[PDB]
Amino acid sequence: GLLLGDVAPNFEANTTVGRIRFHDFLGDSWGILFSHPRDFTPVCTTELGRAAKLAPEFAKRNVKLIALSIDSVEDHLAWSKDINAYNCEEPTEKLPFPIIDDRNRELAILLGMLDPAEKDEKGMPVTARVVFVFGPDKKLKLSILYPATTGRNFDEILRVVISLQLTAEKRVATPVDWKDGDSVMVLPTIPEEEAKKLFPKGVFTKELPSGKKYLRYTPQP
Amino acid sequence: GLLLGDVAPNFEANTTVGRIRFHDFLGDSWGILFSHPRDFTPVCTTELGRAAKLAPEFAKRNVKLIALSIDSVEDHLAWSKDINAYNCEEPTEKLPFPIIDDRNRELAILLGMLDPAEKDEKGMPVTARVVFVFGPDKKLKLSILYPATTGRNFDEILRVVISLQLTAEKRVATPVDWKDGDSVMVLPTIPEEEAKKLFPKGVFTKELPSGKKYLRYTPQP
Repeated sequence: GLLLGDVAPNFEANTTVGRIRFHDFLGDSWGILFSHPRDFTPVCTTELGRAAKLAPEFAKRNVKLIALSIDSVEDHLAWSKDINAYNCEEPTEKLPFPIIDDRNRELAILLGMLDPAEKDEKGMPVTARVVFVFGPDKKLKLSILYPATTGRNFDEILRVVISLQLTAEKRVATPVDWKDGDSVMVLPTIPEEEAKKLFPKGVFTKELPSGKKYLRYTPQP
Repeated sequence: GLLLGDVAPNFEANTTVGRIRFHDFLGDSWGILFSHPRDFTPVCTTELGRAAKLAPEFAKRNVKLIALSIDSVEDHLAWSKDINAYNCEEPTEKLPFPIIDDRNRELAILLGMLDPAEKDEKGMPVTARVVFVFGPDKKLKLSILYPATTGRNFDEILRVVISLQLTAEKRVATPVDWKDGDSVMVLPTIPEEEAKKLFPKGVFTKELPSGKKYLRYTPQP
């Protein structure tokens, strides 16, 4: 597995563009490493095709995507023609992000990207649907662990990406169901002095039974 | 850390409903064990308040929620009075769901819930925004890990529960960004003659440059 303070290992692995070092791939950009169970599968095809459409948005926001499965690069390159066909693009071998060959399930044990009750006909447990979000400083900023049966929300991946990019920029936080542009919460350890000088668009605090002044809203900084 | 197919640690803890045991709480019901940084916090107020409004839409689906902070049951109930006030109801120290006490931090280094950045006034790490979807078999079905800066989408936590429950009933899988009601995907293992009897509503296939027949859609069974 991997915890929120851990560092993405500079692992070496083979992809659809060749072998790479992890950190060297990222360098000074945010990284999204997501894994999918098998290639030539129906939900995975939707998932990786949804990604390929979102790669422009993830790009201009300084994020690099990269895929991973147990299937070979021989397949990855061929499946991309189907993935491209799904998106009604010209069925090339080229995707806007890479896919890692994890033939031997090395970094899938390293990172805990395994599945229960899912394996190949060869009798080997496959990947699951994980998404690791790393920051420019190579640390784990977020992670989700989804089942093989349950597909992922990529509109949710983009949402928390803007947050992580916003909450690190400003001394704010994003509440539940927060949509891009909605009001953010004021970090509760900030006094009304430094606060009003940070958010000139105003800080708005509700009053609650215990008379604490922590519930403070403010428009997007 | 924690992985999929791991039986939920049958712990005992003191809560806002008493000291109870984990499997004894759940019993035979799907369970969502979510955490939160700290009580009296602007984001976690939006969170737990949302979780209390959504509580019936979980129990309708046989899902009992339970929360967890590093705070005292005294601080919970005084905050639970501020929680219900957040959503404009009777400011009682009562919620739809138990909140777990974990000051001694036993369940936080065990479950991999510790947030790297955020800590309490004494220098000790506080919980992160973790969610543990456990099946009725006590085993882990889905997990998400979020920082204290970025707040969870509970509409999505509801999204995955519905799918986890359909996907354990019918032999399908939900694609990317799937909403309740929408068409699902047919499992790759299921051959052509079985896919007709299993799904009498039409099974529609996407023709792909590979030439295989995996990308098959079907109405929600």
